[PDB]
Amino acid sequence: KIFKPEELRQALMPTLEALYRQDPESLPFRQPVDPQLLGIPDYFDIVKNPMDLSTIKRKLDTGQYQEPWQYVDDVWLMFNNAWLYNRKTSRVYKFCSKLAEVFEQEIDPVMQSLG
Ligand SMILES: COc1ccc(CCc2nc3cc(-c4c(C)noc4C)ccn3c2NC2CCCCC2)cc1Cl
Repeated sequence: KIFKPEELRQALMPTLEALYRQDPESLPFRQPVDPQLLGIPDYFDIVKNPMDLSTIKRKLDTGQYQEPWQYVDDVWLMFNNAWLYNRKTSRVYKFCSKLAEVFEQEIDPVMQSLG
């Protein structure tokens, strides 16, 4: 099944917007983790493939997804990176858990509509 870039954008960008709408939970995710700025040199030792909302948005805007499960994969890579690196008591970790609940609800009917 072929998917057009604008078809993927029209279907999937509302689910990304739903994540941006989460406040405070989306705030640490709207831009890439910056280890130099945050003083965490070990970050890229642990997270070999960073992902964040702005990079997913750019990938959707520049047609880098050929199928919707590639978009889902990048959202879940965001989540898994954050659960992996951050302590379970931290804001980032608990915010990640909230985004995953939101995303699960938003993406389900959209994947049905795509087929
Ligand atoms: C309201 O929320 C917060 C407010 C302040 C803080 C401390 C500063 C801070 N700590 C992180 C951690 C990650 C991260 C992720 C994600 N995965 O691993 C790591 C590591 C990313 C950004 N951080 C930032 N910068 C801020 C976030 C908020 C908007 C502007 C930039 C924490 C949070 Cl929660």
